[PDB]
Amino acid sequence: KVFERCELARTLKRLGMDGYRGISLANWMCLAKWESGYNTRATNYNAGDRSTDYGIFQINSRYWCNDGKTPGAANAAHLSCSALLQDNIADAVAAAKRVVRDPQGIRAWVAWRNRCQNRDVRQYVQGCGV
Repeated sequence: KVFERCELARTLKRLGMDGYRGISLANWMCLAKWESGYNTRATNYNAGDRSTDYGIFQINSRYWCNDGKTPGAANAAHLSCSALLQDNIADAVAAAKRVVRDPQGIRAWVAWRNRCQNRDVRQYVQGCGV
């Protein structure tokens, strides 16, 4: 599923993402936009380390979900990576919450530093009613 901007904003709010571990809704929106373009079936293979990023938040198979083919992998969020490719993003949200529970926080995603950090991110939730 490819979410529309405000539709995603409201969904994330309903799922308790606004202010989770000090992370504003606008930041989570900025993250989803650059990671997948709000696309829940997005997948990206990392040839260099043989891991794959899954779903709307591009969650990595080496630490957060299990896909069986990732060398020396772990499953911190305790989920099959398959769960992160559904249209319903509840499992992807629970996984993202788990990721930011580690000290790095939202900084765990390099895309967030490059495109979101220290920027005006209001534009991502403007007009959505959240």
